[PDB]
Amino acid sequence: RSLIVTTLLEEPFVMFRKSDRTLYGNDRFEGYCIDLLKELAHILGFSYEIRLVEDGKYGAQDDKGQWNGMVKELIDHKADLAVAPLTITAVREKAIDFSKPFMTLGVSILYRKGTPIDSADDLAKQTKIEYGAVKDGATMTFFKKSKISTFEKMWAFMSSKPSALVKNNEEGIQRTLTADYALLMESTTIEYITQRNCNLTQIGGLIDSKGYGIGTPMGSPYRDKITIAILQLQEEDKLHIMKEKWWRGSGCP
Amino acid sequence: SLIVTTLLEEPFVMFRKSDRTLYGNDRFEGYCIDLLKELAHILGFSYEIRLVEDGKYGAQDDKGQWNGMVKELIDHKADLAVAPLTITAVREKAIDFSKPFMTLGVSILYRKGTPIDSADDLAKQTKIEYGAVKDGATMTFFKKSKISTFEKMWAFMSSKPSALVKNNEEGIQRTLTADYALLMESTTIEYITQRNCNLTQIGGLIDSKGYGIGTPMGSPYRDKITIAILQLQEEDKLHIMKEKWWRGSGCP
Ligand SMILES: O=S1(=O)NCN(C2CC2)c2ccc(F)cc21
Ligand SMILES: O=S1(=O)NCN(C2CC2)c2ccc(F)cc21
Ligand SMILES: C=C(C)[C@H]1CN[C@H](C(=O)O)[C@H]1CC(=O)O
Ligand SMILES: C=C(C)[C@H]1CN[C@H](C(=O)O)[C@H]1CC(=O)O
Ligand SMILES: [Cl-]
Ligand SMILES: [Cl-]
Ligand SMILES: [Cl-]
Ligand SMILES: [Zn+2]
Ligand SMILES: [Zn+2]
Ligand SMILES: [Zn+2]
Ligand SMILES: [Zn+2]
Repeated sequence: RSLIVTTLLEEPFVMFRKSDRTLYGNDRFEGYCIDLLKELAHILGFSYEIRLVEDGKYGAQDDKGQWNGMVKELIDHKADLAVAPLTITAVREKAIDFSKPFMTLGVSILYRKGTPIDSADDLAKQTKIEYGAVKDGATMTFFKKSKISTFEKMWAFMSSKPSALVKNNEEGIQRTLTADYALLMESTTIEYITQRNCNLTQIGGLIDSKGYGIGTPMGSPYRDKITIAILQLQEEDKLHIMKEKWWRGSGCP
Repeated sequence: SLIVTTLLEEPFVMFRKSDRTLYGNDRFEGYCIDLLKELAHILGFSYEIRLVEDGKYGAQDDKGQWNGMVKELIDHKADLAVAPLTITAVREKAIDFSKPFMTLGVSILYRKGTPIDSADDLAKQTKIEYGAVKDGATMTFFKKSKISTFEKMWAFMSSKPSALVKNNEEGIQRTLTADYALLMESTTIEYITQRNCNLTQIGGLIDSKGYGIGTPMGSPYRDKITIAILQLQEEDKLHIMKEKWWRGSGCP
C-alpha cells in the first residue's frame, strides 16, 4: 500500500516541473518539499502518490469548528501525509499529528525599500500605509487571537477592510508592488523574494518563533518515524543543503 | 502527582538562594521551573521535582543502556523531564519529546579579539584546542558526524582527553584559563556572554535544534504538553519567560 500525500503549489516548496515530455504521477513536481518527500521515502522505505488538494487551502476552521484544505484531508483519513509549508499551530495540532519541524520561521513584514518604517509597531500607529496577510492563514489567525496591544490594533485594521486580506501569497506580493501596502508574511518566503525582487525587503525582525511540520492524521504511526527521519536529516546537514538549494537566487545588492 | 526529573543548570533550574532551609519544590527556581508551573496549571497536575541521581542528561553506553534523565524516563521512574534536554534523533528513538520550547544551535565560546572566525578555522589549525562537554548532545554530534570538517574535529577532541570537559562550568573556565574554544549550545552562550565580557560567540550556529520536554515513550502527556507549549509561544509567554532569566550586567 502506497501513502497518499496531499500538498499545494508554493514556491519554492512544490512546483510544476517543465519538460518536453508529458509528465505523469509524482514526476510532475519539484521543489524543497518534493526533495524532502523523496528523502523521507528513502529513509522510511515507502512509496507514495502526490495529490494537489482540491480546494487549494492549507487548513482553517470555520465558526462551527469544521476544517478545510489539507488539514481536513488528514482528519477525514483522505491522505496519509501533508508535505507542504504547513505552519505548526496549537489549533492545528489539536486536530492532526504534526511531525517535529523541518524548517524554522517567524512572522515578519514584506514591504518596499527606502521607508523609515522599522517595526510592526510603526505600521500600527499610522493609517496611510495599509497592511494585511493571507486570509485564513496561520499569520492572520495569529493576529486575530493575539493579545499584544500592537497586534490587537493591527487586527482591528485588517478585519475592518476586507480587501486588506489577500487570497494567497502571490496576490499579497503583487499588492506590495502596486500599492502602498505591507504584507505580514512568514520569514522563509520573505527571504525567498527579497533575494529575487530587489524592490522588496524585510521590515523589523521576527515577531514569533514557529516551524513547518509534516501533517499526519491523529494517531498515525508515520508521525514519529518522520520526526526521527527529519532529525537525522537535520543532524546530517541535509535540511541545510536542500534549503540552500532552492532559496539561492541571483541575490540583491 | 507526576514525578519530574531535572538537573542543576544555569539558568534553567537553580537552587533558590535563601537563609532558611528550603524543602520540596521550593528549593528550585529558573526558566524550566517557571515553565513547569505554567504547564502544571494549564494541564492541571501536581508534581514533585527530583534531581536525577547520576547528574546526567542522557547518553548511551557500550551495551546500549541509557543514563541520566533519559534512562529515568525509560524505566518509568519519572513522568516528565523538564531541563535543557536537546532534541536529537538518537534520544527521540528512546523517549517521546514534546515540541521545542526553545531554539538553539551549536556554536563556539572563545575569547574576544582572537582570529578564529568559525569551526572550520578551528579544524584547519591545531595550536588552539577545542572541545565540548563529555557525553553531551554536542559531543555525540561530532562523534557520529560524517561531515569532513566535523570528522576532523572529533579526531582532535578524542585524541587529547583534556579536550572534553565534565560540565559547562568547567568548560567556561577552560576558555577563561587556556587557549581553548568550547563547542557550546547558543542559548547558554547568550547567557554567559552577557555576564562575562571576556567571552564571545565565534561564528554563527552550526546546526538547528531545540529543547523539548521529555516523557516516556507512549506517554499521554506528550501531546498535552506539546499543545500547551504551542499556546505558550503564540501568547508570547515564552518570550517573556526567557527575557526574565537571561539577565546579566551586560557587555558592550
Ligand atoms: O511550533 S514549535 O514546535 N514550538 C514553538 N517553538 C518555540 C519558540 C521555541 C518552535 C520554534 C521553532 C520551530 F521550528 C518549531 C517550534
Ligand atoms: O529538533 S527539531 O524539532 N527538528 C529539527 N529542527 C529543524 C531545523 C529546522 C528544529 C529547529 C528548531 C527547534 F526548536 C527544533 C527543531
Ligand atoms: C502560503 C500560504 C498561504 C501558507 C504557508 N504557511 C501558512 C499556513 O500554513 O497557514 C500560510 C502563510 C501565512 O499564513 O502567512
Ligand atoms: C549542560 C549540558 C551538559 C547539556 C544541556 N543540553 C545538552 C544535552 O541535552 O545533552 C548539553 C550541552 C551540550 O551537549 O553541548
Ligand atoms: Cl512532536
Ligand atoms: Cl533530590
Ligand atoms: Cl527560542
Ligand atoms: Zn551547512
Ligand atoms: Zn551551506
Ligand atoms: Zn509504567
Ligand atoms: Zn514579547
